[PDB]
Parts: sequence; C-alpha cells; structure tokens
Amino acid sequence: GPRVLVVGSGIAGLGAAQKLCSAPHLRVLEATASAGGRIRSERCFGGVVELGAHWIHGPSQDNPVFQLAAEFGLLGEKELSEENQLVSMIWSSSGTSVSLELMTEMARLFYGLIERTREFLNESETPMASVGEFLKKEISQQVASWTRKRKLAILNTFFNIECCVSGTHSMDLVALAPFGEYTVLPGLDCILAGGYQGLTDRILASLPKDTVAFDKPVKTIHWNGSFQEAAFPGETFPVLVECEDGARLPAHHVIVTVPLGFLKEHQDTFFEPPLPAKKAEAIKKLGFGTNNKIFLEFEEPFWEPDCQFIQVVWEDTSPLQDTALSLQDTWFKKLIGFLVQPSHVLCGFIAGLESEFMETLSDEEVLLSLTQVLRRVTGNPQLPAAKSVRRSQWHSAPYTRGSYSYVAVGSTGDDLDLMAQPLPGLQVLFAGEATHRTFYSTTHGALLSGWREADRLVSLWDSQVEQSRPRL
Ligand SMILES: Cc1cc2nc3c(=O)[nH]c(=O)nc-3n(C[C@H](O)[C@H](O)[C@H](O)COP(=O)(O)OP(=O)(O)OC[C@H]3O[C@@H](n4cnc5c(N)ncnc54)[C@H](O)[C@@H]3O)c2cc1C
Repeated sequence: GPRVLVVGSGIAGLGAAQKLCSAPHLRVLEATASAGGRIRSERCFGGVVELGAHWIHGPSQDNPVFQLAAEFGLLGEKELSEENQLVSMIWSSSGTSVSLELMTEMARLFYGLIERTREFLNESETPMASVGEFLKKEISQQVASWTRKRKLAILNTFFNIECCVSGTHSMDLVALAPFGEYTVLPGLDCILAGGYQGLTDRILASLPKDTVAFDKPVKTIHWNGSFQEAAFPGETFPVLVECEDGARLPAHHVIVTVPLGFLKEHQDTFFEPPLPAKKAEAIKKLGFGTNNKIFLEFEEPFWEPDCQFIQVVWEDTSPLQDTALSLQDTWFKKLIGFLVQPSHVLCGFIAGLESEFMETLSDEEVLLSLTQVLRRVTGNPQLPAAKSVRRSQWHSAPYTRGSYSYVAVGSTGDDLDLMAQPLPGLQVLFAGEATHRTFYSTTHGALLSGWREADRLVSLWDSQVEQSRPRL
C-alpha cells in the first residue's frame, strides 16, 4: 500500500504504527538502539529503574495507557482496583524534622493558589505573564497578613516540586492563561512494577516483523517534491527521507514524532524546504525543560521501612527571592527530595538549569555530593556513603535535549495545535507529547497523538476512491 515512514519509536510513533499496520508499506526509523524513547526502563541494582516516564498519571478508564497496561498484564490488583481508579519524612537542611501540621498548612496555601490559575483561562492580555508571578504576588499578600522564614522555605520546596511537574527551570517561565488547559484524569498514580518499557515493548511486538529499524537516525525530510524511486520504472513520491547513514527512502507520508528539544535544535536542517513560519515559531516559543532522576543504592536503608519519600526543605530560601532565570545557591538545593524505590534505593528528582548542571558532573561528584546532602539534612554525619549511582541525563541526550514540553511565557495552547498541524497533502504529519493540547508532557498524550495521526491518514486513504467518482 502507500509508503509511510514513522520517525521515532517512542509511544507516539509506536501507537501510530500499530493503528496503521492493522495495508501500508510502513517502517519506523529509530535513532537509538531500542524503542521507548522517554519511556526507558533499565536493569540496575539487580532490579529495574525508570530513567524517564515513571507513573501512569491518572490510571482510570479514559487513560489509554492504563487500558493497555491492564490488557497486557502489567498492573497489579491495587492498581487495577475500583478504589485506586477513583482517587513521607520531611527534613530541613538544619538537620531537623518539619511539622506535618505546618507542611499541611503550606501545601493548602500553595495548592489553593495553583487552583486559582484557572481564573486566567482564555484571557488575551493577562495582568501577569506567568504562573510564578501570580503565585509570588499572592504569597506576598498572605505574608503581609502573618516562623515566617520557615514557612517561606517550605513554600520554596513546593515551587521546586512544581518545576519538576511542569518540566521547567522556574514557574516564572510557565504561561499563566494556558496553564489550566492541562487535564488531569482521575486515579492514584501508579508505576508498572516490571518497567514502563514493558508497555512499549508489547506495542512494538504486535507490529509486523521488522517494522522498527534501530540505529537509523533521520537527517532530513525532503518534502513538496516529485521524487523518483531508485528502481525501474521510477514511481514518483512527494517525500524523500534522508538518513544519517546516507539511505534515501521515498515515502508518500512521514509521521514525525521526534521530541520538541530535537526540533528546537535541528528544525532548520531537518526539513527541506523549511517548515511554514507559524510552525517554526511554535517550536521556538514552546517550553522544553529538563527533569532528571538520580538513583542512589545503599548497602542498608537509613530510612524507616514504611517511608516512601524523603522530602527536603532548604532553610532560609524563599520563592519571593527567585526570578525566572535565577539559580539556587548550589545545584543540589533544587533537588526536591528522594522517593524510596519499592535492595535499598532512593530516587532523587531535580528540574531546571541546576538539573542540566548535574548532568555535566561525573557520577563520582553526584554520589559524593548527595551523600554529604543526606548527612546534612538527616543530621547524621556518620550516614554511610551511597554504594552506586545511576542518573538520567535528558538534556544531554542528542535525540531528545530535555524531558518534556510546557506552554512557556510567550506561547499558548494554540501553539500545541500548530505543532499538530499537518503539512499539505499530509506529506508530513506530527505526533508526540508536544502536539497534544491537553495531555502534553505525558505518555498517554503521546499515545493519543499517534492514534490521531493514524486516523488522519486513514481518512485520506479512504477518500482517494472519491477522486474518481463523477457527478453524472
Ligand atoms: C524524566 C522524565 C519523567 C517523566 N515522567 C512521566 C511520568 O511519570 N508519566 C508520564 O505519563 N509521562 C512522563 N514523562 C513524559 C513522557 O515520557 C513523554 O511525554 C512521552 O514518553 C513522549 O513520547 P513521544 O513518543 O512523544 O516521544 P519520545 O518517547 O521521546 O520518542 C521520540 C523518539 O524519536 C527518536 N528520534 C529523535 N530524533 C530522531 C531522528 N532524527 N531520527 C529518528 N528517531 C529520532 C528518539 O530517539 C525517540 O525514541 C516523563 C519524561 C521524562 C524524560
């Protein structure tokens, strides 16, 4: 049938291929040696760690990733329960515990303000450009009605957790009016115990034999042409995919699923002729930030067996001091804390420029510095050093160049719709998490965008017979 090339074998590319293959001549071209992309589960410390996607966000009926995980046998009773579908130790950098009552009070203050960002939905000329500016103004009003330093330090950790959630260096970089367009499905977030990559491996396995080609990065997509196949008779095609290895692959349709960070760096060379201006501008304007994981293995657990998260509050910090491009005093003060892995393993999370700095450090520097942080925040100078480390390095990854999109100051939800806009004749189509207006920065948004592009192409194919139908 028609020749389709899907660029990228993350969940969006795999989802598009699955729908289309189930009769086109279809190949998926993956730059790296395996499938999954930002779903990347690795065998480490004798078990499995998630370098990328970690949770099914909102594991309920309308989440297609939850439905596939269930179909594939990748979830347990708790995760599949009706109860789950319907839905900590806090340390200060002074080495003392933070009161649960005070933490609850500040969580209510902060998350109440996050809910108020909905007041800006559909506003053309917002008073403040960013979520961070709105939050800071409201916190300043609260402070004028108020220990005060301790409250501001706890609030600073909530800002840093929000940076992880948005995948931004700062909430001051996140556009205010578009913020509430992101949709949260119900359900208590859950992991896939065998690794998130089990999901993408199963979708790949259902494709026809050898659909996905690995270590096959694409250099340039040549479109808007009339290109002859290197065979006699020379059948003509609108597109040629030029691979980094020199392969010249003709196609009728190319579905691009590469990450937004890759497009920001390479859009000028990756498409010939250039992308239309409004699409090129959407790529530039949208946000694409870094969030990384730092796994630390210990010989023995120093935490309580029941502890799930070791949250850190950095004393004397305040969100009212920080601006959109300011850095914390040291890179590790951007770390929110550590999740206990369910061997004794912790998983630290860090977003932004301090996270990109962490990637430039050696494994030894990260391990030693974090051992020192842990000795400091737990108030135990004799805490044993971590045995080993495994960290993600998403900003450094040449085919990704960050973690996930956000609607940055200067962009709107309309830019995510421009990312999805196909090129004329559906010669080039776009899927991926940064093409979904309400589920961007998730696995289910990437999956849904791949199904969207497959449905768009099937409708074109089904319409071709009508070109030959006369009126009389
Ligand atoms: C640290 C981190 C934490 C996250 N946490 C969560 C979470 O808990 N839950 C959740 O739902 N989502 C989370 N996400 C987001 C989620 O992982 C992504 O939104 C989703 O996996 C993106 O899928 P995709 O198909 O759009 O892109 P990708 O998975 O990035 O796939 C794109 C593919 O294109 C390939 N590629 C790039 N350039 C080329 C080229 N030139 N030629 C060929 N191939 C190319 C890449 O190698 C890659 O395999 C997280 C992501 C990260 C990195």
